[PDB]
Amino acid sequence: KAKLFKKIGIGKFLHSAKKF
Repeated sequence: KAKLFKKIGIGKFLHSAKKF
């Protein structure tokens, strides 16, 4: 089940993940 292709600004977001 994977339906969420509606965002492209998660790039820099993935960087905040490396911070936590």
